[PDB]
Amino acid sequence: PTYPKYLLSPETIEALRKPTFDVWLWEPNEMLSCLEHMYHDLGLVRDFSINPVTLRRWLFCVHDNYRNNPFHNFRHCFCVAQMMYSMVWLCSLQEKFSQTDILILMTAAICHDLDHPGYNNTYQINARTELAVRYNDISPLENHHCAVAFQILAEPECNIFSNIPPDGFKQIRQGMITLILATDMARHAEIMDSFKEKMENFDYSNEEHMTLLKMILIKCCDISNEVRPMEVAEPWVDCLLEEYFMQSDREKSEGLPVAPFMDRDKVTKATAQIGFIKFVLIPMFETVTKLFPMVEEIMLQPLWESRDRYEELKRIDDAMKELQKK
Amino acid sequence: PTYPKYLLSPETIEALRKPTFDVWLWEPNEMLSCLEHMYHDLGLVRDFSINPVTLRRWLFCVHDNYRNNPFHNFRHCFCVAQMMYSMVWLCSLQEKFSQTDILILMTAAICHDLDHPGYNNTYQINARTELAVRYNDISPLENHHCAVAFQILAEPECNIFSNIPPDGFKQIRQGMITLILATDMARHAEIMDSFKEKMENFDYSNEEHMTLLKMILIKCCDISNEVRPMEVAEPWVDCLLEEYFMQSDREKSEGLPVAPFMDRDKVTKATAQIGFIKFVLIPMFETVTKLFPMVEEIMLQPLWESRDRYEELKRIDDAMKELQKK
Ligand SMILES: COc1ccc(NC(=O)[C@H](C)Nc2nc3c(cnn3-c3ccccc3C)c(=O)[nH]2)cc1
Ligand SMILES: COc1ccc(NC(=O)[C@H](C)Nc2nc3c(cnn3-c3ccccc3C)c(=O)[nH]2)cc1
Ligand SMILES: COc1ccc(NC(=O)[C@H](C)Nc2nc3c(cnn3-c3ccccc3C)c(=O)[nH]2)cc1
Ligand SMILES: [Mg+2]
Ligand SMILES: [Mg+2]
Ligand SMILES: [Zn+2]
Ligand SMILES: [Zn+2]
Repeated sequence: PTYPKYLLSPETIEALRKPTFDVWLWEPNEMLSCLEHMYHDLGLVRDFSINPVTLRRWLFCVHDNYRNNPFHNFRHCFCVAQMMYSMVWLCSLQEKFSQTDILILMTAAICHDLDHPGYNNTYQINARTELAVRYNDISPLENHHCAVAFQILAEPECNIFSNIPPDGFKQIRQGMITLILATDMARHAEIMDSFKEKMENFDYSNEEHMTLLKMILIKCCDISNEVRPMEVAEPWVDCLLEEYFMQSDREKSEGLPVAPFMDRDKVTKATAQIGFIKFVLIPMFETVTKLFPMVEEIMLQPLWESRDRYEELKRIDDAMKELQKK
Repeated sequence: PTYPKYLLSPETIEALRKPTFDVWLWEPNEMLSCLEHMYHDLGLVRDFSINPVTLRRWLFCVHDNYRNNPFHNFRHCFCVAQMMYSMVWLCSLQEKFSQTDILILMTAAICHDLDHPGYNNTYQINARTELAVRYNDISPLENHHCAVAFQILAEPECNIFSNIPPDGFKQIRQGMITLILATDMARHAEIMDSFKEKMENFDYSNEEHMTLLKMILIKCCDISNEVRPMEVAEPWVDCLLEEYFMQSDREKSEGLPVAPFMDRDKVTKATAQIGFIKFVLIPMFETVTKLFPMVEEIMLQPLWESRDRYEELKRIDDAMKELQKK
């Protein structure tokens, strides 16, 4: 017949394995279904005896704890989780990783931005917010995301880990905290340097080596929008700027310092992305290719195309702003 | 928070394992949810690699193929399956049957009345209907139910058996055909004897003994309404008689012979159940108790009560009639 949206079509489930997945077509429930599918399709529900109904109540509770920010919302959480899923296949991670590592990667991806307020760490700190005070100015948001993540898992009806031995729970919790805190871009340069150092002789058996690979992987998925088709990727830039402007506006109406790349008067869609793709996204993915070559053709390619389009879009912006000058 | 209806609550997941579960409390979505749970709970999803999304579409296609009959509708098949599920627990059937036989048992129960027209075989045959002509008067309805069942499983996106090797599929299909065809009451006495015969020295090793046991199991669940609590059971009697009268009226209208037990001028809710419980239901469960003693308390007990209740209800009924000519 013609089943309800909650049910994915076999086509959708096939496309769910690729980074070309159009994340914009779905309602929260269809997304919840794709997330649910990923846990089954990866052996996680199986290998960790996750109660199938609990998996769903957990996903609803998670979704319920994301806010309606223009960027940091549940759909962002979904893109990140969905991209991570694509990489588990693209790079055949289940070969290099244990199921516990996969559990940690996916679960951290889904919870990495829980309860985000829409104003980054810098605002929190400069505004001396309740979060900044609670976390002594140390990765306040990310710390907060973890806390909320484990508060949700503390509710028995949502505890997708209730059938995991405490020894393994401790390992999963430690892994998730490390990954969620690694998403703080303040630590980008440091983490990248650490990874590249280990890269001088990677070892899939070295535990510190694998922890950095996972940190790099979740970081990759978190900021991978431009890896997607321009039609799917662009609307995200607008949401990010919408959130950025909202913060800077507030920072101005409070005399608090403002960042150039978040300032209405100094940034454009293209200037936001050119620097980012060239000095952040590409280098990070570039070093990952050395570990997984297929990454180049599937993710480094669209990034070059992306970087090129904005570099052109920038010339037109300038040309139009020169006819607005006096 | 408050999760949608298709997410079963713990209290429901536990009541679902008993013949005492109240089937009239749910809507198709909730019932579709309970069925899905059953497959997960019995580990059928596990041991057969049933893609969980595929299972959802399938149950949905099955629900679409049931008709708005007063008795033979989706809710009826839900009862049959739920009762089957109950017995797997009560009787610890997984201790006697393989996961293949439990799959056959459960799947057959859900499909046993697919696309039922609302008029029994006697009607199909006397009216020389298309089904009667298609099946040469041999169990036209049961053969049809089975055929729709496999027409549904033939749709790639509904084939919950997609990951079973063809060797296994064959075995599942033969079992299902056997079980669904065994539900034709015209075959009752015949099947009861084969079973009673082999019961003299039942042997779970013997494949023929197991086939008869499974045939008895699906037959028990298919007509088990009276095993359920008087409140849950009674409404079904009305649904059945409604369906029966619909047929008898049409038969009288088209000059076709009418069955006494479907005659509006002879049948009464009471007389219908006394004969049925005493001569069909109780005798069948009595023989099953010899293999599963726990059945006597959980199923025979409520049947004795129901029998006495309708028998008293018959005295009242007579008393009331004679009070109308004295
Ligand atoms: C101090 O650490 C940082 C912070 C920001 C940036 N780059 C940006 O924020 C640029 C200007 N905008 C940008 N930021 C992006 C994108 C994707 N995620 N993402 C993002 C979102 C929240 C926090 C940080 C970043 C990078 C993106 O496509 N563009 C680079 C490094
Ligand atoms: C020839 O096979 C039959 C057919 C009917 C009966 N007796 C009945 O149908 C009695 C009068 N009504 C009855 N019939 C019932 C019940 C449950 N299923 N069920 C039923 C439904 C469809 C076809 C046959 C039966 C027995 C029930 O609780 N009562 C007994 C034997
Ligand atoms: C399978 O169809 C049957 C046949 C018999 C019964 N049980 C009875 O015969 C009931 C308990 N006693 C009874 N039943 C009667 C009478 C007349 N018709 N009738 C009856 C009741 C239900 C169904 C068919 C008939 C003929 C009657 O005088 N007494 C119940 C269902
Ligand atoms: Mg974040
Ligand atoms: Mg039937
Ligand atoms: Zn994020
Ligand atoms: Zn039936």
